[PDB]
Amino acid sequence: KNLANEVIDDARAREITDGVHRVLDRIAAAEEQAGREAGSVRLLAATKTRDIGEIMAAIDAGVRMIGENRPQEVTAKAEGLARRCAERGFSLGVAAAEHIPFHLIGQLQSNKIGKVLPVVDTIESVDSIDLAEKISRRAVARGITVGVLLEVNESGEESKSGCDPAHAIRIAQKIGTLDGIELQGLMTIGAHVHDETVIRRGFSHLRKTRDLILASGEPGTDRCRELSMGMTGDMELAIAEGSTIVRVGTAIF
Repeated sequence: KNLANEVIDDARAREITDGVHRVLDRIAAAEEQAGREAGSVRLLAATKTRDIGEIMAAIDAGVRMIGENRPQEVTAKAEGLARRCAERGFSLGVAAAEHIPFHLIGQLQSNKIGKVLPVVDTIESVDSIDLAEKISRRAVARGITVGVLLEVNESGEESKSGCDPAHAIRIAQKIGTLDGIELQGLMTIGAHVHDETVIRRGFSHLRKTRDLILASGEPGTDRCRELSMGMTGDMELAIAEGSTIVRVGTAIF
């Protein structure tokens, strides 16, 4: 599939538009149920495997934040996406134009960091002090600061991605001391299970962890405010537990 394709047919554009609208309505309904103020939750469209035409249909329908999984897709679509967003009056990733964050939400192989620093403003998949240091070295050398979210494993399965939940605070504080990076919150893929008590426990843990990091007042931790959690199948629960960013793919595309 040519991800650089910029034009889709009318029916496809309608599907994506309705998808975005349905998701936005679900987010609003979820905020209402959880007694949270409107706008508390931001929608990030997970754009993996979608082409430029598809992604822009989503942005035109109301999406104001996107996240790619693979650096190769970032490189393939970055130029066209930036141009299309600019024409629509938006700035994308990295004067009164609204800014649309461009995040990397998939795992980042070390030798691919340089591929995403010129485009993404936030790397949501930082799962270790080691990775954070590698990103720091490269950001400093480039003369920039990139946002990062500490990815925590809330699946209960050691084999999954993300840092050890018990070590999250310690790792976050260390990340806060690194130059070239700005800790903007936490992220989790959650648990791919049908047990809502397990799902809720993980989101709750992420929220509490976020709260403790902010409370620490340690260097570079005052902006650790986001909670990127919840996707198509569990966004209602994520929002009930405090999510500030939901990552949606299927419900949209």
